[PDB]
Amino acid sequence: MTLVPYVVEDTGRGERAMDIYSRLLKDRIVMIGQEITEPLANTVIAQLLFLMSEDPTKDIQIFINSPGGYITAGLAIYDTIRFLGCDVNTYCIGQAASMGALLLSAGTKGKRYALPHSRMMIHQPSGGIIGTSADIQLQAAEILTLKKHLSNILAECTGQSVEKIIEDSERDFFMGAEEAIAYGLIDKVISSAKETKDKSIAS
Amino acid sequence: MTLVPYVVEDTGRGERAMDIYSRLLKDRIVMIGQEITEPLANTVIAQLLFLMSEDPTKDIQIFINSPGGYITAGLAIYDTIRFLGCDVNTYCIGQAASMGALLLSAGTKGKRYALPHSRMMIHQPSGGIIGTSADIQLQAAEILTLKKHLSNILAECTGQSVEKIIEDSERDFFMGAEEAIAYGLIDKVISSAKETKDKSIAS
Amino acid sequence: MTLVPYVVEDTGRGERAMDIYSRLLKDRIVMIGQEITEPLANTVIAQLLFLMSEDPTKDIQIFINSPGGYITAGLAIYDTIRFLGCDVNTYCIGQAASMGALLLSAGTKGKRYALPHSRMMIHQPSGGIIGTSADIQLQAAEILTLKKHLSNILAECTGQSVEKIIEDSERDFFMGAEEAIAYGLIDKVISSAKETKDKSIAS
Amino acid sequence: MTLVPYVVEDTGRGERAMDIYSRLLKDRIVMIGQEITEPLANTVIAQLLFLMSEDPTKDIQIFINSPGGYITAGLAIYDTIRFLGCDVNTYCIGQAASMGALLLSAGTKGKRYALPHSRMMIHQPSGGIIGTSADIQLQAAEILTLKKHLSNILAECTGQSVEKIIEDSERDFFMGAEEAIAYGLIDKVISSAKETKDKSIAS
Amino acid sequence: MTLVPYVVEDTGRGERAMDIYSRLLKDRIVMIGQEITEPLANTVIAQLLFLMSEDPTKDIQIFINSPGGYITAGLAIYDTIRFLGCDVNTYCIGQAASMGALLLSAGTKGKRYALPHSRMMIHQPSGGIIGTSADIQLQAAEILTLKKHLSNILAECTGQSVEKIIEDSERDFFMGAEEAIAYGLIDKVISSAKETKDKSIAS
Amino acid sequence: MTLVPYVVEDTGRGERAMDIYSRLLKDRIVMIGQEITEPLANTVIAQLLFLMSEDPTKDIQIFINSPGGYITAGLAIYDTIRFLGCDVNTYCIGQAASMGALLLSAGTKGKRYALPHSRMMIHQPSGGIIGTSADIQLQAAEILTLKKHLSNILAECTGQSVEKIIEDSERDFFMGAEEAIAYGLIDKVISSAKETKDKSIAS
Amino acid sequence: MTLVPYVVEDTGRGERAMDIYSRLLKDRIVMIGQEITEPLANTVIAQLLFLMSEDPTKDIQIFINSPGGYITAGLAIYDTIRFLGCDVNTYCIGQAASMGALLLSAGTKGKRYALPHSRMMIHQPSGGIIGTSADIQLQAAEILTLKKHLSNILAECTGQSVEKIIEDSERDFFMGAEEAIAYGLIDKVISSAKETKDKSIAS
Amino acid sequence: MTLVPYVVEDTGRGERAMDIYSRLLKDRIVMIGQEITEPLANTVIAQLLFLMSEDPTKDIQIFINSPGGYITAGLAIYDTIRFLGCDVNTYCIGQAASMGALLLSAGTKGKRYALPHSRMMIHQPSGGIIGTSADIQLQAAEILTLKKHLSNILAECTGQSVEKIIEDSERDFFMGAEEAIAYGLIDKVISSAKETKDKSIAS
Amino acid sequence: MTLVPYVVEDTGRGERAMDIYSRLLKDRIVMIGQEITEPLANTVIAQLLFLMSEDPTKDIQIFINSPGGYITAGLAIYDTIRFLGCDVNTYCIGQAASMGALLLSAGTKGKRYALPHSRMMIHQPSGGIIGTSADIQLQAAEILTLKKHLSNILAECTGQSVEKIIEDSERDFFMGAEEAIAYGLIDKVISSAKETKDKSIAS
Ligand SMILES: CC(C)(C(=O)N1CCN(Cc2ccc(Cl)cc2)CC1)S(=O)(=O)c1ccc(C(F)(F)F)cn1
Ligand SMILES: CC(C)(C(=O)N1CCN(Cc2ccc(Cl)cc2)CC1)S(=O)(=O)c1ccc(C(F)(F)F)cn1
Ligand code: NA
Ligand code: NA
Ligand code: NA
Ligand code: NA
Repeated sequence: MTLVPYVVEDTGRGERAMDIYSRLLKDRIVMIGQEITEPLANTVIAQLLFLMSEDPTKDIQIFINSPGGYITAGLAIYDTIRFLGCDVNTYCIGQAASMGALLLSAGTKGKRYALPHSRMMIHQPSGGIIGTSADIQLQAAEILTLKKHLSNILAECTGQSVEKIIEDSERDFFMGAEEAIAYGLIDKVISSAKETKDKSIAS
Repeated sequence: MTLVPYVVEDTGRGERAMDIYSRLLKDRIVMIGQEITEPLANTVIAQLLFLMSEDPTKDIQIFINSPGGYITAGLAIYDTIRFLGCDVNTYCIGQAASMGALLLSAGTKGKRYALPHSRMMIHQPSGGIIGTSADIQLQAAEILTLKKHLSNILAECTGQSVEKIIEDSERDFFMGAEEAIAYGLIDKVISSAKETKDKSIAS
Repeated sequence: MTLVPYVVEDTGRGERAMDIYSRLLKDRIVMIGQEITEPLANTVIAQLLFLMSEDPTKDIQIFINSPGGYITAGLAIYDTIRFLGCDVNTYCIGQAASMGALLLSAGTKGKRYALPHSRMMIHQPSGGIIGTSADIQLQAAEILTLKKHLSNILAECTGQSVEKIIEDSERDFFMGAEEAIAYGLIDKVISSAKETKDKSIAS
Repeated sequence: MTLVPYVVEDTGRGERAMDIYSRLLKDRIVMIGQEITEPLANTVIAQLLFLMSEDPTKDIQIFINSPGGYITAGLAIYDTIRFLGCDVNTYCIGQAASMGALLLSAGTKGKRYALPHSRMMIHQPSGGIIGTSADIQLQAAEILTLKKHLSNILAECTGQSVEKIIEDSERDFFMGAEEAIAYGLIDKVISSAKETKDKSIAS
Repeated sequence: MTLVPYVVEDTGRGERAMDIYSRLLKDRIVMIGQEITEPLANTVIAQLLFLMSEDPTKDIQIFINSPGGYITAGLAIYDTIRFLGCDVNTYCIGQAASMGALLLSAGTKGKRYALPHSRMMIHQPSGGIIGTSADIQLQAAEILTLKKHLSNILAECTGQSVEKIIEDSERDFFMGAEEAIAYGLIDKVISSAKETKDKSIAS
Repeated sequence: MTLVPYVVEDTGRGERAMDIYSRLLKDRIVMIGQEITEPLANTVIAQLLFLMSEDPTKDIQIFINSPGGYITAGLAIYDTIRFLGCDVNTYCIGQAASMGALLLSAGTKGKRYALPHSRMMIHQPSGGIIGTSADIQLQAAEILTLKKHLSNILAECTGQSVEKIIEDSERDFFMGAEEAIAYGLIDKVISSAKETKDKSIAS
Repeated sequence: MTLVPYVVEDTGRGERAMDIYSRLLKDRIVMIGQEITEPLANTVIAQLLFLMSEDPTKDIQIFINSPGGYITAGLAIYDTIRFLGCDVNTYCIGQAASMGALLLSAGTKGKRYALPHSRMMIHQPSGGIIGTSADIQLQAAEILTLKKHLSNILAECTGQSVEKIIEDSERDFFMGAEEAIAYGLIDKVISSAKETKDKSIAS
Repeated sequence: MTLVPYVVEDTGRGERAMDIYSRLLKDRIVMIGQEITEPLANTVIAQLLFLMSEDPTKDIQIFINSPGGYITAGLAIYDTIRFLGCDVNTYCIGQAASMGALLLSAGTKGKRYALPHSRMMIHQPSGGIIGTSADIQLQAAEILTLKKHLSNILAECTGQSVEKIIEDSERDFFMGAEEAIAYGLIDKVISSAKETKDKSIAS
Repeated sequence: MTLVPYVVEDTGRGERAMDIYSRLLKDRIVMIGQEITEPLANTVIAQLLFLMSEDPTKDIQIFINSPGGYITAGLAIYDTIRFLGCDVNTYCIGQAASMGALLLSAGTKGKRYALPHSRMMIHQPSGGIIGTSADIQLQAAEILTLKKHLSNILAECTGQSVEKIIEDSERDFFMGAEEAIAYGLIDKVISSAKETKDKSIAS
């Protein structure tokens, strides 16, 4: 019973019947509240490519509540985030585990936020190289390359060494918002709207 | 099997087709009428983020009829509620158990209401502590952290000690509207619109 | 279920209500983000034939994230791509295996790109004689013609010999963006707007 | 995962929901990309009858990628195509087996095309037909009559004898675009719009 | 909790628990009470070959209540019945349609019986000449061969001409025990054990 | 779910395990406790044919609790009951509707019994016709013969005219044990062992 | 639908409960009455290896009614048949298509039989070489080796050339018992027994 | 689909129903004819541990027809095979891929056989993890250890270098019986009884 | 579908059929080859309680190939193992993770073995709520208590500190047989039956 409410308005002379997620997309807000799967990667990348078509310079806000995902889908989104020319804001509401922590740390330095009770983890809890039979088929020398990619990206994003990233990816523990700042995953804890999201009319 | 009714008003030039829940969202009314799950949390946070992107100062009304949920989803919604800059009114119609009681007590102090026959409980039945179906990855120190977060938030919201909150979270009992006022969960019992802040409609 | 967000443009008060993928199609962007099946081939060819009807000379961008597919569907899309009179840009986001690599290499020479962490393979992964239509069909001597067709097309697109393509098609390994340039599958690696070489001029 | 794309205008302000297949239908393009079943025949005949209501003289383009089908549905579409008063262009993208080859050869002589790597077969793929939820169920003397009809029609369309059509219909082999021209199934192999490089032939 | 009741007697040389159908097999009684399918034909032929393995000279009784079946399965059983060296008694209880009518008429002349209210039909009610492995159906010259085989066997068994058998196979009507004797399908109506060539199998 | 208790035996030199229904079959007791379907008729006829193979002269007891069934299956059992040479005792426990009433009245005259609260009906109840709910087979002019067969048999068994049987088959009402005696369906109401024969000689 | 009768038989020493197929296995009779799949090959090979352990010199009779199968399973059974040291008799009841025809022709030359109305085909129907959705499935050069193996075995077994076997494997036609003798598939058509346990009666 | 014929034989006078696979187990024959999964490994290891309890010195025959499997299950069986003190004979009937080839090459040197048309491959055609609980993740250093174990064991069993084993495990090709002898996977191709160990040793 | 083989024995007294697992149970061998769930624990404890009733002094061998399980089931089995009075031998074939490692280390000191390529982990790979009623019961302070119990038992069994057990339970890594000896999980690596104790002909 997943009710998907809509939005449309009369503060002027208008219309615009769209659902709630398309509305937030009008403010350049992208929601990641899934497991990071291949069908999600396509929808998020599609949203990211569209937002670059509209204004390739305005900031984009990404809100992340993800229990994990797959390396193949996460790497696709990360490369798309790096492919963008504008600044990307990443907010962690709730949990950002494994791939969620990768995309969270992939935001523009200084614009990666978390909420006071957010929890973040680098360990991949689910999906041993392949998880559910929806996303399958990874040989040997291929998971190492994807894991080597993930370790190198996390080390670059956080500022830790690749060795430390590998060691901490083996530990099944979450870290709080304050710990994640020290680790390099995020930049600031917030408790009210950081007005980095402010736009009303384009320019 | 329960029909999502639609709505059409008389703004003259604008005529606008939305369902009943999107209509209530136009009055800054958010409905929580089911278990607090991860997909529901995403919808509720999306609604909350949209309502702040439209009027970040106008009051928001949240109506809660929830048999419970998961701590991770509730903490995400609570942090989003605290993330808002405007006042939040919480109304308990029917039942607000565990996570429903958390969001109910999370409203702005003085603006937390319940109906005469409402029932409220802080005890979390079963193992509703993370995520959704499956999503049951634990370690030890993570349940301790999530329960410590919930106990600390409930103690702050209600005004009771953390020890009392933990002790009462172990008891499977409901409390009425009058008891919930004494406990600190809510502020006032109501039975009509004017029992809240009254704007003095003429007669 | 994956929420496919919708879109609303400017300068007119009306009611589009088109999704994100149809929106990108307005910019002549075609998304291939799943297995290359017969129903998918119909979608891509329909998109390709429509884009030729609107402007048969403007460039078309194809974004590819495909774990593989079937030769029967791949050959249909390739012939349609060669059937186009305009330039085709192919971008590999994530993975392009077997049929994904065929369509990726089918783009206009100089306009085949990949992202820094993309993975490409010509081997048909994890199984497959190719061909399922509620019935396998494609007897022995028919798969040979299709495999010979695929080998000849890959050799023509990449620049390698047919013998090398056949030898490399039996090896279950992926190659990175730099290796794929040397191989002939793609032309350029892409990681920023100023490092494009694509220079997306439109709208 | 599904067939997504939609279409809107350019020659005004942009408001009406058209999917990709109805869009191509506005250019009098009919897509046959699956097994020739009874529900498909109804849709195709409905499209054909509609296209005749708008212009009984405008040319109609039919694109065929079909692994086969049933005699009852194929004969119905063929009779409807012969029922049209305008010229019918048939394009074979990918595979046209049995019923696909019948409808492909049913186009106006001189306007039956195939793509360079297309494969065509007159044999009923896999097995014959008696009907399992797709051709109902057929007595003895009736499948012979329907098979005789198909043999007689193919001989007239291709120019071969009825004996050779029956004689070749038992052989499970595909033929290429060049072989199909010699056989009489099609007229020209192409690599650009309609008659290669132009909506009309030059000499 | 097992259906198909069990039985015990034959205390002479001593034996154990068998089901009811195995009991009748001890009296050389074979039951055909459902559609003549390929798995049923295998069971019946296995039973037919076993009774010939024990003593190839004692009479065999076949009781038939079959609404029809497939020609491939019926021809297999008929050839196995003709392959036997002993006399075969066929009894029609209830209905013997199409394939049931062939096996009924395949008994030794003079030992084909029916009960007073039995109904017999030569028509196959629209569908089924082959069991099929959920993959395959039949070419033209293959239905013709199977129909010729069925017509020739029925003409030989009943004594009618092949033309009349073909004509009557197109008519969807049942015939009674008296009509079936005149037709040649059976030999005698019995309506009791002690009547006619068999005076019951008792002991 | 339909627990079928088992039993173990003295009365021969063998020793063995059967369920409760197979045991009652050793006392020549046949249970009919469900709808008269084609698979049930085969089981009942198999039991009847086996009981004749052991003693074609000893009495057989049939206990009937049937809400109805189909004429094709009922006629098969009735003809098999008439095929027996020994006396058949029919007992109605609970309900005997349509086909159940046919088999009940088919017992040897004087040996058809019912229990004090049993209910009997000649009307064919809610549902399907003569055969199977989905696999349905008789065609035109076949209902006349099958209904005439049922009317003629009921008239002979009960002693009423065919006209009265046809008229009473049209009314949806049950009759008690005393009414069924007057009607001719049964002979005696019973309530103790001595109401049976139990003529002489120990057992 | 369990339709496997059991035996406790008359004509044996002792007391045992085996099903009908195990009974025929005691006479060294192996039944192949369904599609040649991988699980079937394992059971058949198990039966073949058991029969060699019991008496590695006594003849084995195999009865074949198979609509086809897969090359991998067919090759496994054929190699096991060649692995046996005793003579193998193959009987074709009904149909022996593709793999069934391979195993039929694999019997000892001079001891391959068919019934008068049997139908045999060497064409591999439908398509594929293993797989219902993803069963095994093979790369290119591996299915070719299996097809070359099958062609070479059929040519050796029948006596035809490899070229003719390849040509006839592409033609969807059946041949009768007399035609199959001329082709080399079988040796004799039969209509009466020739097996051992002859010239004697039981009891 | 579990057709598993039974047997009752000379473990005495002959009185016990066992299936065909347990039958070969009485001759110390173990069948591996399906995917090597965790439940299969438990059954096979249980069979292996039982066979060592009965006679820890008598030879064991293992027949292998396996399309592949999982590393964890294969390693478990191999360690159990190496744990045995007696000689193990491995026969490859049909296909032995990846894990099947591991167990095949794990037989006692000199006692590893294949049939003339058997196909063997060391490449894992599917890959991925084993789903041991379908809930997990598999880190880096664990796939490396499992792949290193497989490479080291295959190199020791075959005699090739670990580097060659790694290179050939990436190539999707099968090898014939003669090629597998040269490779070291097996020792002899067979077509009759061939080798054994019961006599004075050759020298 | 693994075909759990059956067994036949006692060539002196005769007649019993047990499966392979019940067979090994007669040798006081208990197999744990799956996830340690509540239904599995009941079977294992039942086996353990039976084995103590027959001989409460003879050694018991437990073979473990378990990817994990639930604490409630693991604690139940462990307490039952400690409840036994006889020596318990634990063998790790393949993998012993979390609960499997608990039961493995619960064997009598000096009699805990592993195979050369076995892998052992104390970390619970993904879950840990533990329990029943759709996988979710068991409140917070109760999972913490059960985890404390598990840490205390592992520390006592292995010899490490409780702090080290807690620290290592959070690390997702496997250790080999040699590492497990140093850690305290096991005592000896083995590679053949006769590496420990002595078994020969009885007296
Ligand atoms: C059948 C045996 C005895 C055999 O192979 N022979 C080979 C060669 N013989 C003559 C020979 C000798 C040397 C040379 Cl140079 C050439 C020819 C004689 C016997 S067997 O291999 O012992 C065997 C196979 C299978 C089974 C089982 F599967 F049933 F268990 C049991 N035993
Ligand atoms: C000790 C072993 C090696 C053995 O050989 N035995 C033989 C006979 N026995 C007879 C018996 C019967 C009944 C009873 Cl009451 C008592 C004794 C008992 C044991 S073992 O424990 O079987 C064993 C250990 C490890 C492995 C592994 F490593 F492969 F996994 C496999 N087997
Ligand atoms: Na609680
Ligand atoms: Na590279
Ligand atoms: Na009464
Ligand atoms: Na013939």
